[PDB]
Amino acid sequence: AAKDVKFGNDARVKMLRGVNVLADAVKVTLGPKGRNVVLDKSFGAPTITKDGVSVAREIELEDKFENMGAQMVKEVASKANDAAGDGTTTATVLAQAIITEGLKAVAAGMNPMDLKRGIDKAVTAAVEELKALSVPCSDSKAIAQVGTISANSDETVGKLIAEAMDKVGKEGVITVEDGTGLQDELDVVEGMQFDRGYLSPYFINKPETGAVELESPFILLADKKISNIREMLPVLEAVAKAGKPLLIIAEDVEGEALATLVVNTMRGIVKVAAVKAPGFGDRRKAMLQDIATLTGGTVISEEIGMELEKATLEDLGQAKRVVINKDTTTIIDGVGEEAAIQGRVAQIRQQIEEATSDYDREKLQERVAKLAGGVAVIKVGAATEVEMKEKKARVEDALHATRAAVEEGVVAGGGVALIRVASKLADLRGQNEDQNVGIKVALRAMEAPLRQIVLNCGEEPSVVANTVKGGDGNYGYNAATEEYGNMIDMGILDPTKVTRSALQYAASVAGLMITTECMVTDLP
Amino acid sequence: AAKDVKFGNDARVKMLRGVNVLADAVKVTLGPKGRNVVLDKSFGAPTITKDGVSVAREIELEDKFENMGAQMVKEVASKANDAAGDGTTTATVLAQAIITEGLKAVAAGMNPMDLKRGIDKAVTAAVEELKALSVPCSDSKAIAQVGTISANSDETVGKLIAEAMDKVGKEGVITVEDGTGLQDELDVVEGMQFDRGYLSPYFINKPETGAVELESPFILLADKKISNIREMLPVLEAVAKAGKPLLIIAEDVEGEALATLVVNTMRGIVKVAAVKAPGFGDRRKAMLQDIATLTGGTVISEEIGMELEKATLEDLGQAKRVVINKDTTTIIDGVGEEAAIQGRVAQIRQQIEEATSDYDREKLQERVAKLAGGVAVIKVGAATEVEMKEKKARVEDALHATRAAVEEGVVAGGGVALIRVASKLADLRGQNEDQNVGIKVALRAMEAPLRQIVLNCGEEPSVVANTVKGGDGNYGYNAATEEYGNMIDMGILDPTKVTRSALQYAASVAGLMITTECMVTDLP
Amino acid sequence: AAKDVKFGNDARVKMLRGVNVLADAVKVTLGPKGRNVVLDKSFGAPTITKDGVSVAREIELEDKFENMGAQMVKEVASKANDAAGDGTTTATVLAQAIITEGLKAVAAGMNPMDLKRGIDKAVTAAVEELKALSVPCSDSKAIAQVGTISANSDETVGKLIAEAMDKVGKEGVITVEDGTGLQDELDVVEGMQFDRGYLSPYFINKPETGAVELESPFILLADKKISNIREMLPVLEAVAKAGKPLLIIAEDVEGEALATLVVNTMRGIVKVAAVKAPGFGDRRKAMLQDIATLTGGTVISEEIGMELEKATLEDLGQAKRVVINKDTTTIIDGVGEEAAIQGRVAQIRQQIEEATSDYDREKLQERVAKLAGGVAVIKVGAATEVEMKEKKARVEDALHATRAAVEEGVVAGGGVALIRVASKLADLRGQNEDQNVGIKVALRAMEAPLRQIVLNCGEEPSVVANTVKGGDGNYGYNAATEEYGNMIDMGILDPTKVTRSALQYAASVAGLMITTECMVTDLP
Amino acid sequence: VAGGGVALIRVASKLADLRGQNEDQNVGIKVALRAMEAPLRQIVLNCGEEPSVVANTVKGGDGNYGYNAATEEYGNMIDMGILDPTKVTRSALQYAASVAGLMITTECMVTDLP
Ligand SMILES: NCc1ccc(S(=O)(=O)Nc2ccc(-c3nc4cc(NS(=O)(=O)c5ccc(Cl)s5)ccc4o3)cc2)cc1
Ligand SMILES: NCc1ccc(S(=O)(=O)Nc2ccc(-c3nc4cc(NS(=O)(=O)c5ccc(Cl)s5)ccc4o3)cc2)cc1
Repeated sequence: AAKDVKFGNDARVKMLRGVNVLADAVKVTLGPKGRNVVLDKSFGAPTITKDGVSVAREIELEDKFENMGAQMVKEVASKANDAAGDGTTTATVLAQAIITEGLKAVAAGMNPMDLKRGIDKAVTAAVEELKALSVPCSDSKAIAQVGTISANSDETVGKLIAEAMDKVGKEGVITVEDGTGLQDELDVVEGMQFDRGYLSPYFINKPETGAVELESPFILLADKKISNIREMLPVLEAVAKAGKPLLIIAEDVEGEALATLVVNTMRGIVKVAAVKAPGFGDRRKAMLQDIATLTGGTVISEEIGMELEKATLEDLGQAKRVVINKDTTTIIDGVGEEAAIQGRVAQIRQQIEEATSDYDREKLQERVAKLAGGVAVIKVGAATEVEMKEKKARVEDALHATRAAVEEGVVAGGGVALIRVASKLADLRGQNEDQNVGIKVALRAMEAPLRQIVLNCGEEPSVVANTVKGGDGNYGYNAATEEYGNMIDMGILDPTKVTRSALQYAASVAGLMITTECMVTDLP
Repeated sequence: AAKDVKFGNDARVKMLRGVNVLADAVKVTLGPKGRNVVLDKSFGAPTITKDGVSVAREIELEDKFENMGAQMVKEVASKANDAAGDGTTTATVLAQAIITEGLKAVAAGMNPMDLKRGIDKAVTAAVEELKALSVPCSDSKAIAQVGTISANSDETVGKLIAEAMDKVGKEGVITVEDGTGLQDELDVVEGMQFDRGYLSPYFINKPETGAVELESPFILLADKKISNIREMLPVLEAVAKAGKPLLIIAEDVEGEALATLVVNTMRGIVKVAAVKAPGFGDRRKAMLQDIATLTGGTVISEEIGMELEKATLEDLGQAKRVVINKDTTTIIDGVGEEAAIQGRVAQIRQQIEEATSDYDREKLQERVAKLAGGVAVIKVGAATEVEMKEKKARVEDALHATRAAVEEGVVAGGGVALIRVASKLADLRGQNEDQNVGIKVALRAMEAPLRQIVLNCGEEPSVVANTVKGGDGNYGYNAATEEYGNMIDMGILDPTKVTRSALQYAASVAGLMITTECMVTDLP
Repeated sequence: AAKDVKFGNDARVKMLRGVNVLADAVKVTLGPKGRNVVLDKSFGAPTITKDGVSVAREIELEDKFENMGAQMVKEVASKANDAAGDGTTTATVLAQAIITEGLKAVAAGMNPMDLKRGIDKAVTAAVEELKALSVPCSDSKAIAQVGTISANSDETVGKLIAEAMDKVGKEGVITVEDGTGLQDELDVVEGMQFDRGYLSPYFINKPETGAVELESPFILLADKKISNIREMLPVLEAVAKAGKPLLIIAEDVEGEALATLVVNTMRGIVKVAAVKAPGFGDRRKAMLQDIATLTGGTVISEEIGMELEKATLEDLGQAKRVVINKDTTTIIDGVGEEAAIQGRVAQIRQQIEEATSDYDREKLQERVAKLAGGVAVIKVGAATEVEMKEKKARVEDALHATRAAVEEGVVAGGGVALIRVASKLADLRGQNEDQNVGIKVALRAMEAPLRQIVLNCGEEPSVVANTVKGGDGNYGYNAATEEYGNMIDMGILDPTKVTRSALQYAASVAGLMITTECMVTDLP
Repeated sequence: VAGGGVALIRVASKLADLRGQNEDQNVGIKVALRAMEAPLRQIVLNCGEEPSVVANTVKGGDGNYGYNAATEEYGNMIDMGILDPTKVTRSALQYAASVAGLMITTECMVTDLP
């Protein structure tokens, strides 16, 4: 296929056009008073959304160079959201600002590598300042407070989140499932969660939020790397006859008779999901055996001669539900026997006591934690159905916010933290002049979120930015109530993880954007 | 007429294109290894020149806005040559470089006024450094050395210049005229010079150097403003029947009936020039009476009732030769009586000794100096006419260079003083960031002369610039012979006045042209 | 007017196209087998010629920049013909070849100044080789042989030339004029010649060779510069009533009221030409007084108070005929008295014998030689008028060739001396690589004349060039009869002056043309 | 051998006196020598500095003295740890020469029309 190649200024201006289109699409949905974006679905009536990621998903330009310029920003900005729970729009706005300023500097003719180094230095210093400004949130009162604030000031959601955290532990696994009535329920069911996302994104279930759920699935434990379909056929027929979902944790499902075929051909015949075996080597085998004990299944290992051709439905495991997202995978509640699971935990604890190096100690401690800890499940309930679904949505939003807060603390939101750290990092200087200009670019681009929020509200960005910068500490501006004060007290806060991740990822996007020299793409 | 108006960056880019065209045309002649420029002439064979002044004069562009830029740069750059005798090309190159960098910065979104202030501050500091670095040239031996250096190591020219300066004084009047044989001549004759240029540029005589010469002219002195042609017609007829040239020294010539008629109607029938009387008020009358005494004429004044129509040839003054240029008029050798001039000088000295204020003493003393100083005229001799004219041109160039040197000392030539003062000001700072950007712009375009000179030589400008900046003092790179060392020792030197004037005028052009926002012109 | 400016390779290619057009037009007439060139004339039938001078004169191109290239080549090439009497086509061919190769080398990325220096060094070495290779022509027999060779082996022309040079001296003045019958005549008459050409090219008389002739003219001698037409009006009326031509010898004629009027207004009513007086200073006055003594006129001088308006026909001088060309004016036969001329010559010889310096002795001796040498005039006789004019043209061409030969000897013709000196310099080296490339460019274009001559004959230029280079000394190739041998014996020879002048002028054109960077011209 | 293109610049500097039979061979030698400076010039340009000054400074040195593009410092490249096997440089030089020789002496080019 013939390629189209561009160098120098043309490549950078095409990239800038793409990033500008994407940012102008997503920046208008930022802030408590964001505008609306009319997303179009060819089926019927259009979709009105104030959500940033929903808008960013559809954006795909015509021109190939601009399309790539938008795609890189969208990709490396989605990491902030899927690693912190929010910040896609903030990361995109920061990336747009840094990219446009750096590209103008490069067009002015200054060493791009020095600019990238200066931007990285400024971002590192800003991250340190954000760590300095964080307000710790570990007590149950603070946990409940953040839970309420995230879920539109609903005390019941905060109470439920606090109860779940004190039951399963601050580092434990919490999942919110459906409910049966007005009352909400909480229970610690036995389960585990390992960080292996879906193989193919087309495995996505009905939820469009990058999630897959399988009610009463089948767990197949193939420790070896599976590539052929013929020895799958007995298990496929058994699972089809049973009708329950089928989840295959395995060493790796390759681009062979599996994966590719399972995506399209099994798209709507038997519901399935694909995840890799957690760990590697002996760790992978141990994970396989623990999952077999948990889900009541048997490990089909070729090392002792057992062959996936003969895999009875009894060898298959099953649980109440399994949730597979982009990176993690949780088993809610398997059908394993509590006595057998307890015995396995006991023997692994013995292995802990007779461990040799600290590495073995910590890995086996993780084993016993995942085994014995279990999974706490919140059963959100309400009066009507729609009330139920809306409250459930509020619940997982609050859960993600609370997890981020208890991880890295909480800082004033609404873009005030970035403006504060940018104001305090005024004396930062680099070796050469280009590094200094890069520091200036990063510092000025840290003001984009607050300015865009104020502009979305319809006020004058400059006056509000000056007033907020003139203050100190957590003093900022409430875009909702158009008043000034300590953003923490008045209920406008943000987890430190979200802001730090957004800033760092935007810096990475800008660094990769500025130092580019050539783009190769297929011609129209 | 309907106008065409442009705002913002459109005017900036048109301006930049015009200045780029003019500077690209001019700067290729810079340095001892300057290239050739072919200028079209409709009379036949083209003219091949290495003179930047002619190339700048011939430049005129089609597009009106680019023509604005070129004309403004040309007009303000020619002032450096007029004031110092050299430095048009250097001023043009400096202006182009500062202007390009400033326009790029302005397009990058910086306050133009702060940029202009920073450029002005940097230029002022560089001027102070240049004044600190200059080597004085006061003794006769240094004067002769500078004359020889400016005259391509011709010891005879330096000896002649030194003798003339010793005879007439360092601030006296020295004129170069045609000799009558092989041996050179030097003598002092009665005359005076006042800083009043020609009224109309269309008065230019045979020489292309911007000067006029009248051989044995008649001098008319009228303290009254003259605007209609009726009152001096008998004087014009008398001077026409005489056949000798006529010079107008009036209070002012208004373009109602004189300037138009004298310029257009008179285009070969006679040879007439008009200049304004020096000074104003009673000082103007004193100057006119002194001129009349020196030239043997009489003052036509309305106060005494003397009327122009009755002025005869007796009232007209006579001189051997008069030279008028852009901003200076000199009388070489009048026909006045020695006794009358001496008596008037004694009377003015008596007025000096009975003066009562410093201002009166200063003006009367400079009047006496002008009257009694005389004019030292140099006659150039050679074997044949062609070498005669070449030596005359060399002598006048060396005289201008020596006058500048004795006025303000000498520095290292070849655009090395500018790079020295640029190196010495690496730590300059301004009020804010924009002033710092302006200072950096200023101390990055002062290397343009040396880089252009090296580029004309075919070498690598960056290597030579780094090597020169590595050294200290007058150490530089001799472009003529491709070697390093002390310029003052090799005989490469420029007067401090020419470098300072070029830098200041280029800074003025850049300041006026960066802060330009709107441009108005006639339609194409 | 709005100008059009081109930089870099654009000017180079436009200039190359113009030079290529002119050289392709001219070079096809080179050699004894030159082709024909048809020049259109609006009066009727076209003109078919084999003369390169006419073709070069008629060439003018549409595009302005190509016109620059052609005009500069034509200008600097015609100087060779003016100085030596022949060699315009050879200079044009050499210039075209050197310029083509040099522009190719420059486009290959080489320092143009180094290329120019190498070309100049190679040309200097070749000039030394040519001076070493020349065969002297001093004795009368050699003079006659060269005259016959230049006059198509006409022994009568050679005998006449030898007799003329014997009678008047090798450095005397010889003129060819019309005879009165069949037998040729030769006599010595009083006259003088000074190197002052016509002031305006529009003074050209009937002949197309660039000269003017006045039959029994009147000579006006005015040491004063003339710029207006009033004061010699009575002289003009007197000369118009007389009806004989009038010749102007003044210090300088300015284009204010004479040159414009004398050229445009005078276009057939009278016949007048104007030339500058020889010398400058007191030497100019001596020249004028000698001319007045020789022609019987009187000097109109302002120093003695003599004024032009009172100059009668008695003051005017008279001669039999005067010839003026581009850079020489000669008086053939004045009407001055023999006794007065002899007395003045004796007085000047007395001044010589009482002279005190070498310069004075030299100038006075050349004055005496000019005054007392006389002019030897040759009258051409033939059976009919047409053969008469053809023989006169042959005689003047042979006279020019013989003068060049006796000035600087003779070498082998047919462009073989150039190939000899090119072969002898195969081991020339420069300072750096670019200078060596310059040498190679120079010593590859000196074969262009011989290759073009052979190509015009229809043979193979490479074979003949190799065969000639294989020989040594004066051995060469005869294009007329297609044979080899010592061409000095075979009757093909050229004066060393014409070859040296063509080489040097072509080198000058190439040097000015390689180092050209910017070009300015009016819009189309 | 010293890496970072310093070995090629060093051998090109050493081979200044190389000469051929005719003039075209000499020009080919000059072309090859000038081309062996491309790696260092391109590396310096990628770093953002001025290629000419660094190239002149490295060529003026001797032995393994070169330019460390990572730390923007001069000295012995072997000691700082900027190394390159002789095979990697020799094979690249020879193969580039082969491509240039095959592509210079080409005269005709036949391909299917668009
Ligand atoms: N060492 C290479 C080199 C080359 C040339 C020169 S030069 O002095 O000849 N010319 C020159 C040209 C442009 C600049 C420049 N500074 C910029 C800054 C920003 N950041 S920004 O947040 O909008 C912003 C910052 C401050 C504001 Cl006010 S707005 C964006 C674009 C900029 O362009 C600077 C200098 C100097 C140095
Ligand atoms: N025997 C055939 C023949 C034909 C014509 C003539 S000719 O003397 O009439 N004209 C003529 C024209 C071009 C060249 C020439 N030398 C070159 C060299 C380089 N190498 S390069 O590393 O860039 C480089 C080397 C030095 C630099 Cl400085 S840059 C690249 C292009 C070059 O073009 C030479 C001569 C002479 C000989």
